[PDB]
Amino acid sequence: CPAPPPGSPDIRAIGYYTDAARSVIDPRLKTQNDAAVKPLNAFAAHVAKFADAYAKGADEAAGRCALTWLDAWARSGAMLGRMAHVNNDQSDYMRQWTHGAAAMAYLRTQALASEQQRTDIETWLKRLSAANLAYWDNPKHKRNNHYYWTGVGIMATAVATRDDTLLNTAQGIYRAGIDAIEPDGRLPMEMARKRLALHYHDYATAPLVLMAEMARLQGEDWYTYRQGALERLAARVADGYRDPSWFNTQSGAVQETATPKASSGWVEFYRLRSPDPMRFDAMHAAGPFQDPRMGGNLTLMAQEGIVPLP
Ligand SMILES: [Cl-]
Repeated sequence: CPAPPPGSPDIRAIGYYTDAARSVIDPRLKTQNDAAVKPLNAFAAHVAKFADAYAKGADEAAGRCALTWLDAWARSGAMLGRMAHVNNDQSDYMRQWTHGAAAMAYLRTQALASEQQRTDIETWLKRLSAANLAYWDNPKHKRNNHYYWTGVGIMATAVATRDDTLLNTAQGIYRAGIDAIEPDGRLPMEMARKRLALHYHDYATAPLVLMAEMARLQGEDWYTYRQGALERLAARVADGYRDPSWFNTQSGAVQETATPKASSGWVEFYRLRSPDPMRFDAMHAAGPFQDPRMGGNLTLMAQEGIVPLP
């Protein structure tokens, strides 16, 4: 268990797209951002690594390691300071994704938390929930996949703290994504991403599925809300990896060639819920899938549950 790394209140991330459709990356700005947000991505990667190790069994030390890291960032007020804006709101997006990773790790490991760790971490996760939610009160902040990703941290915080108010908030974010699906299966704000339209439909599906999967921890079946809409979106994504012609036509751009990876592992859960599970076999075959922003090993969590049994 390495020492908990510094948890600064402040973030200074750098946007890295060159075009209006946020579809072409400036590699210089991407390298700059990677360096600027390295502490945040490293924190996420490690707490997820520790949570995955805990889930293997006979490794409570790993679970406690995640809690030591989370408690250290809670006590330093990590990410609750200045979201510095350079060329866009990348700092806010990083706080959304890192809150999600931290909240997922806490949800997975909290059975081992001490009394002080529970109070420290839950207060911090609720403060991050309020701060990230307040970002979305400005209607100029378009509620695309970033909004659904914000729901990951809010939902994990809601389940871990058994907070019915935060649960209602997260349900609203999930349902906003479901309600945004058009009859043809598209999410218009993701379809506007030109060569990355398929990528962003995949990336928008990921937090929606993860939220519904966390709702199962409270016995709820969120897939019954507008039942079938999420399937239309998920099926478009699976179809698009086989044949991008629909995404090509509807986005106006030939899709970037890519294989499912990382957050695409929402399919590991969703194939267990879909009325047509085998349509997702080709995506499943690209696994296993790991993503710290979604709690770690999605392939294993879909089989063993998000929260390991103590
Ligand atoms: Cl079931």
